[PDB]
Amino acid sequence: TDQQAEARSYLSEEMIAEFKAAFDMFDADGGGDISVKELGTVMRMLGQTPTKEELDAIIEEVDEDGSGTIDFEEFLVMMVRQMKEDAKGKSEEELAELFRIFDRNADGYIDAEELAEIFRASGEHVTDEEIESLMKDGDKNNDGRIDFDEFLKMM
Ligand SMILES: [Ca+2]
Ligand SMILES: [Ca+2]
Ligand SMILES: [Ca+2]
Ligand SMILES: [Ca+2]
Ligand SMILES: [Ca+2]
Ligand SMILES: [Ca+2]
Ligand SMILES: [Ca+2]
Repeated sequence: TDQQAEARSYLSEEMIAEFKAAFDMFDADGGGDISVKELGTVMRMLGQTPTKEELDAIIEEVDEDGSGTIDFEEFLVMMVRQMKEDAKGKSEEELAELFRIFDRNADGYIDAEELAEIFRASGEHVTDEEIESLMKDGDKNNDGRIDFDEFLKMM
């Protein structure tokens, strides 16, 4: 499908070959797709405890031809979804802790001094004017402050 072709174009040949090796390990009978039986089996062998309904939910999430099983191109979609979700999570979680730390007076906002120290502590030389412009551009609602959602969006 459309979506399977996008997922593949996102991955290197090298990643795809590593995913095919894992897929071949789920596909216990070599038949070409992962069943409910097979998915639960390796999930339980990796210390997970899914319910049958959770096994069904996972399959249906990527099950584009309605077979009730996962073929390799569907597997690759499950993998790209997981990576992008990981990545997105890691970034927000890190920027949340950066905002926390450099909001040194704990008023809930980042001002131009605090913003200038984020950049210096990061090892990037920035000018005062650079900082004040980022402040301006970043201040979307024009209250003169940078709140968290403006911070996120700015970085
Ligand atoms: Ca199989
Ligand atoms: Ca459980
Ligand atoms: Ca079902
Ligand atoms: Ca259903
Ligand atoms: Ca399928
Ligand atoms: Ca502050
Ligand atoms: Ca603002």
